Amino acid sequence: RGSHMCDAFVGTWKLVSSENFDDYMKEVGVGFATRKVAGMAKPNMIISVNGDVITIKSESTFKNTEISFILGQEFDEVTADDRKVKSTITLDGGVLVHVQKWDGKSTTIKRKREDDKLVVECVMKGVTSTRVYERA
Ligand SMILES: O=C(O)CCCCNS(=O)(=O)c1ccc(Br)c2ccccc12
Repeated sequence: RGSHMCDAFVGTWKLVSSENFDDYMKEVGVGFATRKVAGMAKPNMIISVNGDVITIKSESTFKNTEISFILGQEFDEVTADDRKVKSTITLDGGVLVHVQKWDGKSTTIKRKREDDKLVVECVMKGVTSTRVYERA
């Protein structure tokens, strides 16, 4: 295959800043101990594309996770904080939009390229967290 617009996400990324993530996790329903340990994590994210399949891997001292998916096609995800969710990821004008649904709740995670950074915006109801990754 030739290039895909999704190739702009491809690579190895490291978390350099996090804002409001504790309050985001609170809104999501994450328990005290998990929030404290998860909040300390400075994960590496490795994104790759192979045909129609996109893979996002996260490695940290908190948890190692991996999801593989096709855009617009719902899949089962066990999140880092051990929620069992139904996830659908789509592209909207260059932005990967990831919706997680569980227990009648919903949260949206947007991943976008901004300058040389990968910016992750997590929203749960009225609460937004911004996490910024740089190339590793
Ligand atoms: O990848 C990031 O740095 C942003 C976090 C994405 C949030 N959704 S998640 O289920 O993949 C997730 C990923 C990583 C951590 Br640490 C989480 C902690 C609490 C709740 C969710 C967490």
